[PDB]
Amino acid sequence: MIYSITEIEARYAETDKMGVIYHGNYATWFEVARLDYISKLGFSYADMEKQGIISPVTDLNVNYKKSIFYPEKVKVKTWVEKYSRLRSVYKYEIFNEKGELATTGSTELICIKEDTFKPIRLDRYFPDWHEAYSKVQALNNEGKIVEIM
Amino acid sequence: MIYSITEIEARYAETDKMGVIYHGNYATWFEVARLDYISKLGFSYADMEKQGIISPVTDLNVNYKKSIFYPEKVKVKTWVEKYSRLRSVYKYEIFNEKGELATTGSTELICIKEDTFKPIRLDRYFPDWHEAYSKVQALNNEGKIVEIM
Amino acid sequence: MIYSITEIEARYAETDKMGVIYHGNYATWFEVARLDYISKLGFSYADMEKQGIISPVTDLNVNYKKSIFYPEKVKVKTWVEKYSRLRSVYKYEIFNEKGELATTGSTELICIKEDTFKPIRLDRYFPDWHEAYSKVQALNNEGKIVEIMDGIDSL
Amino acid sequence: MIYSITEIEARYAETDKMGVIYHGNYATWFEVARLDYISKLGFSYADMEKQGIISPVTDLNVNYKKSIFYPEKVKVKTWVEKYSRLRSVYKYEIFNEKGELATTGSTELICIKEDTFKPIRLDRYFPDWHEAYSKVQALNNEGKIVEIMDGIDSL
Repeated sequence: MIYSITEIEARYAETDKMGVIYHGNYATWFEVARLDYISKLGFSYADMEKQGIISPVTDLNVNYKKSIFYPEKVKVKTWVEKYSRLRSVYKYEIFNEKGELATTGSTELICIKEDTFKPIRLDRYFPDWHEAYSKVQALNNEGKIVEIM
Repeated sequence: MIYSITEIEARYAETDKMGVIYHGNYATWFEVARLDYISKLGFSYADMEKQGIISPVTDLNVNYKKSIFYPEKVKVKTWVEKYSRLRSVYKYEIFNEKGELATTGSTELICIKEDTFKPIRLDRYFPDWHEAYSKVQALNNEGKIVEIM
Repeated sequence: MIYSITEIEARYAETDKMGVIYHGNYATWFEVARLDYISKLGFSYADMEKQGIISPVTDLNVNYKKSIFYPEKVKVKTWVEKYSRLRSVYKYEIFNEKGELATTGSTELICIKEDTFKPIRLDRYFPDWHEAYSKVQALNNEGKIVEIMDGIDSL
Repeated sequence: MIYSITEIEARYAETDKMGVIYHGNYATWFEVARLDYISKLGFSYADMEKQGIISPVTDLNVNYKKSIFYPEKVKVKTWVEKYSRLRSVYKYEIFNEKGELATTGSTELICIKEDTFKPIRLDRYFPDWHEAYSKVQALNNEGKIVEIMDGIDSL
């Protein structure tokens, strides 16, 4: 797949009494990595929001293989496992500061009008985004491995 | 003073690695208590937002006398130390599950227009809120001590 | 199934700039619900931690059917879908103030030693929790439907 | 004074319903910036915790001069306004992407034993930290203006 790599430094505030990063904070890290993937493809989510279209998460999955600690510097690998004009599924891997796989997960996102909350086809409102995502989907299907920067 | 009392149950998620409630979370508890005070005076902040006026915090102060632990049930005492048509200063005391004073603090709030962020006089926009806050201020100045409910 | 209902009132701090409850905050609400389930069944997670045992989440799933717009009072339905002495899977449903199904999800939990993070068996460290979970599991397999709550010995 | 500059990029998760950074999240930004100051001075707070000493906040002030609308890259300026072997007071300034002063604030910290939460004197446990903070206090009193950073022995 076409993937991005995002570096995140764990915060003390993100710890819990167990002494590890609280499991509920991982969605925030996925969101930082997903917005970094979007940036690196050449797009701005902040831009899309400026146009009255929002992109909610419809499904979150996190699988915690190893705990993460403060003050680890981690890397998040992000890619789009499935793209269609109605929904996208992002997948993630988090590597700990020793380079080991600590976490896997996924998020499904759709796009909806902000007034209505009604879903929308991305090719009708953002054909530039659609073209890029469709291109990437075809590269992923062919087995291309590339880091976008 | 005229005061409210708000019960809050500490969450596991609100802990940090030290094994106490993280200091940054206290603003959230002051907000819960302040919105409870407003509700018990007979108003709804959500109502105010529906009219296009929002009320940002301009100053936060927290003095931590004792740590608080999961799963303590605490009580927050809230009052308006100072009311004017341009700002309000709320004060707080947090009592831990043994009834000891754990925390004091304060928040200053103003009211601004949502679209421009420009400050407003409460009396011009919400005369009924103004009348209530004014009436409380005068009871406070007389040294009246009562729990609102 | 044997289930609990927990009421949660959304907080302003839990909103994002869409005016909805931020999707990352739902894990906290599942925690509140799950700890309420355990209490209603007769047990205290803080008492487990006093013995030097912690119970972390090892898998999280949340499926968002409807946005939750603040303000809102919600009800969280919790039950144990699968119990074994090494891991439990809790499932959840969140209803909004109108009674509509807003969210579903699940959490897998293990128990470990606080010091080494080594996994332990619930029956060896907490035989009373094991007996209760094992009884629930059998009732759930028989299709019993019961709301547990304080003050009623409903099992 | 002797100060650090920490860059923070705001997260969508940090926003509330007004579309601004929620006022309760600023403490976490002061934490990031304080830990950056500590690291740039040559120390690791993780290492302090390995030795069984923790350093909690005992007083928090935040004065919000301008809202911080998401997205934003901000710069946090941190310094130690007062050091003694029993407590430290850090001060902060946050500048927005336009260079404007958005926020000021302070945090008072002590050091305590992790097991008993009893307070300690920094000089009895960490003579290196005490010597560095005492030097910096002297330089701050004389009016020196220096940005500390990695790779430059600015003191």
